[PDB]
Amino acid sequence: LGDLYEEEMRELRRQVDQLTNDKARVEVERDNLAEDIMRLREKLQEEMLQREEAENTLQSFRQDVDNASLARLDLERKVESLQEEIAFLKKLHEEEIQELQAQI
Amino acid sequence: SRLGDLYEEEMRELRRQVDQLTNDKARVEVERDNLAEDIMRLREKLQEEMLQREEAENTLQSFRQDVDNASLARLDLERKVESLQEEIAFLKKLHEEEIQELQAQI
Repeated sequence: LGDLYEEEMRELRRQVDQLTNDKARVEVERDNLAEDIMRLREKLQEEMLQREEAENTLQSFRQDVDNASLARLDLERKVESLQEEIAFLKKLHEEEIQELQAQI
Repeated sequence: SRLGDLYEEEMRELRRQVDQLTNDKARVEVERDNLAEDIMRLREKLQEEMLQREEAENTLQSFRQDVDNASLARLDLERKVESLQEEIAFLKKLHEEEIQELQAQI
């Protein structure tokens, strides 16, 4: 009867209400994750700039470390060189004077 | 004697909402899913940048130490180069005088 219409409409008004509360529920979830995603992308755009700057500094600083290391080697050698010269002087001085006990 | 018309209109407007809502909601679910996904992918990226960056800062702090240890060792060597240059000149002078002491022996 007129009953089928009321029953087919009881059914529909029910679905529309389910779906309406669900579309509501899911909209809230999305609105939420959309905030998180914004907070995050920023915190990350941030870290990127720090990480990058950090690596850049470390790039031209490797040069400085190399150069300081070599400057210290260039001296460790200048010194060793002076020592071989002094070690020779003495071999020579010492000799250059035995050659005057002959010819006293 | 028509009641079909009493409902035909109110009914087609419900069965239409049901279809709209269904579509509307299905689309909000894709976005919401995408978000969950994007967030997770961002977080993994975050850890990876923090990691990389802490590695660059640690490495550069070690290099700072290195450079500071070379400086103190350079000043040292520069002195020991001076001292050795003086010891050579002195060594020489002493010897020249010592062979000049052996000149009176003629």
